[PDB]
Amino acid sequence: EASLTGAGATFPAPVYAKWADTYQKETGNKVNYQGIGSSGGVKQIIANTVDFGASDAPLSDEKLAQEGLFQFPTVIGGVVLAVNIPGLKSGELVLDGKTLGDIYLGKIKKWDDEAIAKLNPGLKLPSQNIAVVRRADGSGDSFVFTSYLAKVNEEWKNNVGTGSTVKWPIGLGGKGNDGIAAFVQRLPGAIGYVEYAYAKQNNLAYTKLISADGKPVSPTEENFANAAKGADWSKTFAQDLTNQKGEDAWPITSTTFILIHKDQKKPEQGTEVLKFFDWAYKTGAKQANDLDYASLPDSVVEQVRAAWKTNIKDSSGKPLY
Repeated sequence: EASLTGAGATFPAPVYAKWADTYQKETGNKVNYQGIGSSGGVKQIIANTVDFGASDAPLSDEKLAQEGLFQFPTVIGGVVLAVNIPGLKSGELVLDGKTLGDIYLGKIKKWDDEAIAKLNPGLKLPSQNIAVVRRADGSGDSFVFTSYLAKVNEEWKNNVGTGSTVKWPIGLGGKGNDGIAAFVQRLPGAIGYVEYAYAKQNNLAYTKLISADGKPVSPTEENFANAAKGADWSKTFAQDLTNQKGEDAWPITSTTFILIHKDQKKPEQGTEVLKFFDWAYKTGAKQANDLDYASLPDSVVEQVRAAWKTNIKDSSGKPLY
């Protein structure tokens, strides 16, 4: 009976809890998970009050090196644009990065706006006014979305930038992916970024987006993984998956991180933690896929394995994997 306990990000709480349940059936081992938020994830691990911490945004190599930690990504998420356009069927409209930053900056007011029209040829675009809905409460999705726009729009980067809360130029602010969709459903012409999972079993209509390499892409679990496929990875792990170059890569992808110390004062634990996550990197895939999370491509699973082999050592120099 290994008794593990973690704390952190709420994003993957449902899949970690799924993976956990299934790992006990099989091992009788138990991974408790405190869905407390990314901040407490890092605060608890550094405090050495839990076996592992979990956070959405990756810590810098400097700060990892200072607290004595290592990050490894487990699952991949995705943010889509929920739209309310009269007539338009889900996945029909294709957007741009510049064009999208322009909608969010207020430079674009009508859906039948030329700029959107040249991106959608056989489309009866309406003379409907665009309604922007950004996130009310400070959040990692806003952090992720502004990261996206900051790369693709020269203006947004220079006047509002990126973070969990920014100086939004326009648009209503809704609380949680709840607040956004709800308004979006409630208002014709509305547009609000939302997690792909929430959008999906709540039948939010979404858009395709133009990939960093041109080709328009639909958000699917496959295309979220492709973004990760496109990151260097080797010596960093703190990767941003937005506007990732490659083929069929959903331009707005995110992953979440697990934080464990390198020197294990209780190596009983470290070992037992690495195991749970290895079992998930194998058997746990489908459990995650069916909760709308993309799995981590194998090239990257392979790179964490090596990195484990050379980083988590017990109190006396012996590797734990």
